[PDB]
Amino acid sequence: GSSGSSGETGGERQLSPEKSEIWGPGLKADVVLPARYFYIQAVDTSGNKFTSSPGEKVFQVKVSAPEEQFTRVGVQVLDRKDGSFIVRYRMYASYKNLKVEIKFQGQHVAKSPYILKGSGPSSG
Repeated sequence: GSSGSSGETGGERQLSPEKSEIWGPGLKADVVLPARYFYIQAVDTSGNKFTSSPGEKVFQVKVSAPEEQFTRVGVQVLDRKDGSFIVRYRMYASYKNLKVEIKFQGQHVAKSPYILKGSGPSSG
Protein backbone atom coordinates (compact mmCIF):
# COMPACT_ATOMS: atom_id res chain seq x y z
CA GLY A 1 0.00 0.00 0.00
CA SER A 2 0.95 3.65 -0.46
CA SER A 3 -0.42 7.14 0.19
CA GLY A 4 0.47 10.82 0.13
CA SER A 5 -0.09 14.14 1.89
CA SER A 6 -0.51 17.87 1.23
CA GLY A 7 -0.41 21.24 2.96
CA GLU A 8 -0.13 24.86 1.87
CA THR A 9 0.89 27.93 3.88
CA GLY A 10 2.39 31.40 3.67
CA GLY A 11 2.44 34.93 5.01
CA GLU A 12 3.43 34.01 8.56
CA ARG A 13 6.79 35.22 9.86
CA GLN A 14 10.05 33.54 8.87
CA LEU A 15 10.87 31.06 11.64
CA SER A 16 14.61 31.33 12.28
CA PRO A 17 16.51 28.71 14.32
CA GLU A 18 19.72 30.70 14.79
CA LYS A 19 17.69 33.44 16.46
CA SER A 20 15.71 31.08 18.69
CA GLU A 21 17.19 31.21 22.19
CA ILE A 22 17.68 28.07 24.28
CA TRP A 23 17.69 28.68 28.04
CA GLY A 24 17.27 26.38 31.02
CA PRO A 25 18.79 24.87 34.19
CA GLY A 26 20.61 22.44 31.92
CA LEU A 27 23.32 24.74 30.59
CA LYS A 28 24.30 25.58 34.18
CA ALA A 29 27.11 24.61 36.55
CA ASP A 30 25.15 22.74 39.21
CA VAL A 31 22.53 20.86 37.18
CA VAL A 32 19.89 18.51 38.56
CA LEU A 33 20.81 15.13 40.04
CA PRO A 34 18.58 12.87 37.91
CA ALA A 35 17.70 14.57 34.62
CA ARG A 36 17.30 18.16 33.43
CA TYR A 37 14.99 19.83 30.92
CA PHE A 38 15.39 23.07 28.97
CA TYR A 39 12.92 25.20 27.01
CA ILE A 40 12.93 26.02 23.30
CA GLN A 41 11.56 29.37 22.12
CA ALA A 42 10.86 29.83 18.41
CA VAL A 43 12.23 33.11 17.05
CA ASP A 44 11.84 34.66 13.60
CA THR A 45 14.39 36.48 11.43
CA SER A 46 13.34 39.67 13.21
CA GLY A 47 14.27 38.28 16.62
CA ASN A 48 10.59 38.17 17.56
CA LYS A 49 9.01 35.54 19.80
CA PHE A 50 6.53 33.26 18.02
CA THR A 51 4.60 32.56 21.23
CA SER A 52 2.45 30.46 18.90
CA SER A 53 1.82 26.78 18.17
CA PRO A 54 4.01 25.69 15.23
CA GLY A 55 3.24 21.98 15.42
CA GLU A 56 3.66 18.68 17.26
CA LYS A 57 7.09 17.59 16.03
CA VAL A 58 9.06 20.61 14.83
CA PHE A 59 12.09 20.78 17.13
CA GLN A 60 14.40 17.89 18.02
CA VAL A 61 17.19 17.31 20.54
CA LYS A 62 20.22 15.02 20.47
CA VAL A 63 22.03 13.67 23.53
CA SER A 64 25.42 11.96 23.37
CA ALA A 65 28.61 11.95 25.43
CA PRO A 66 32.03 12.59 23.84
CA GLU A 67 33.69 9.99 26.07
CA GLU A 68 30.89 7.44 26.36
CA GLN A 69 29.20 6.03 23.26
CA PHE A 70 26.22 3.79 22.47
CA THR A 71 23.79 5.88 24.52
CA ARG A 72 20.17 5.15 23.61
CA VAL A 73 18.67 8.47 24.70
CA GLY A 74 14.93 8.66 24.15
CA VAL A 75 14.17 12.38 24.21
CA GLN A 76 10.55 13.47 23.87
CA VAL A 77 9.29 16.97 23.08
CA LEU A 78 5.90 17.95 24.50
CA ASP A 79 4.10 21.28 24.12
CA ARG A 80 3.45 22.54 27.65
CA LYS A 81 2.70 26.22 27.04
CA ASP A 82 1.15 28.02 24.07
CA GLY A 83 4.60 29.06 22.88
CA SER A 84 7.34 27.21 24.75
CA PHE A 85 8.19 23.51 24.89
CA ILE A 86 9.72 21.06 27.37
CA VAL A 87 12.51 18.56 26.69
CA ARG A 88 12.64 15.42 28.83
CA TYR A 89 15.04 12.47 28.66
CA ARG A 90 15.91 9.33 30.62
CA MET A 91 19.30 7.70 31.24
CA TYR A 92 20.27 4.66 33.30
CA ALA A 93 24.05 5.00 33.02
CA SER A 94 26.95 7.00 34.44
CA TYR A 95 26.69 10.65 33.39
CA LYS A 96 29.94 12.61 33.54
CA ASN A 97 29.63 14.75 30.42
CA LEU A 98 26.98 14.99 27.70
CA LYS A 99 26.73 16.87 24.40
CA VAL A 100 23.52 18.79 23.69
CA GLU A 101 22.68 19.23 20.01
CA ILE A 102 19.65 21.16 18.74
CA LYS A 103 18.81 21.31 15.03
CA PHE A 104 15.80 22.26 12.91
CA GLN A 105 15.31 20.87 9.41
CA GLY A 106 19.08 20.80 9.02
CA GLN A 107 19.71 24.10 10.77
CA HIS A 108 21.34 24.65 14.17
CA VAL A 109 19.23 26.67 16.60
CA ALA A 110 21.70 27.46 19.38
CA LYS A 111 25.49 27.46 19.73
CA SER A 112 25.46 23.66 19.76
CA PRO A 113 26.85 21.31 20.42
CA TYR A 114 27.32 22.19 24.09
CA ILE A 115 30.42 20.86 25.84
CA LEU A 116 29.99 21.03 29.62
CA LYS A 117 32.93 19.52 31.51
CA GLY A 118 35.01 20.50 34.53
CA SER A 119 33.46 21.70 37.78
CA GLY A 120 33.66 25.45 37.27
CA PRO A 121 37.39 26.18 37.73
CA SER A 122 39.76 23.79 35.95
CA SER A 123 42.95 25.46 34.73
CA GLY A 124 43.68 26.03 38.41
